[PDB]
Amino acid sequence: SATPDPAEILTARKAVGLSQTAAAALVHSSLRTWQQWEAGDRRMHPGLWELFLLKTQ
Repeated sequence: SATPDPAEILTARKAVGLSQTAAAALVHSSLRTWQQWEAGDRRMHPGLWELFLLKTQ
């Protein structure tokens, strides 16, 4: 399963007008974790990526 690119994560969050905190809450994660995902510091678990897409579309 492919992890999303950081730019894809940011684009998907911006598409639904969510703050980083709101996105993190949607996937039961911390704000710092979402920031690390968008910075490329950590890879986003593909299941959490799927959850985010399911809950925002």
